[PDB]
This record gives sequence, C-alpha cells and structure tokens, in this order.
Amino acid sequence: MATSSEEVLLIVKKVRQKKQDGALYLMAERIAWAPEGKDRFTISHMYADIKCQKISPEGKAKIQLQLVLHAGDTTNFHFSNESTAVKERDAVKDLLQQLLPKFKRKAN
Repeated sequence: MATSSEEVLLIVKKVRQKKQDGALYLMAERIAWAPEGKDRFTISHMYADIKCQKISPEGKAKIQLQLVLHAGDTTNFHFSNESTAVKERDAVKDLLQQLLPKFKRKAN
C-alpha cells in the first residue's frame, strides 16, 4: 500500500476442483478461489505461504494443477467445460509456472 493497490495477475470465473466448481483468482503472490459471488475470492494462498508444485496438465484429463502448503495442505485445481478446458486454463496454469519464479527461483 505504498504505491497504489495490490497487483493481481489473472482470474478465472470458471474453475473445477474435486471439491467444487468455482471461480479461481490468481494474484501475483497467491492463488485465490471463489464461488458464485461478486468479484472477490473465498480464499487465497500466498505462493510463499505454500510450497509444493506439481505440473500435471500437459497431456492430462483437462488442465489440473497442484500446489501444497508448507503446512500439510494441498491445493488442487481444474478447469474444464464442454470445450473450455484448453488455452484459457492453459494460460492460467501458464501463469502459475510464471509466478513460481517469484517465490521460488527455478533457473538462474
């Protein structure tokens, strides 16, 4: 709050997760989740606040990612529709591995 406001990266009003289907919000340092609501999110896990990353949507069901909390909490998420399980979500995850470099440098 020293410049303006938080900076979010992307939001997906449509998301499916073995628990529920709900809209997924991605923030620079965290992943948020929400259900049929307004424009906020039911939850938000700070990428640094969470540590575990598995990328399983390259040739899988239809785009599902998995992250775990330094604690013992996992975060599984999926996107999919009659025909919306593709690029859309594709880029979503594409963001995931894009911020992954913020709280965890993978390569120099």
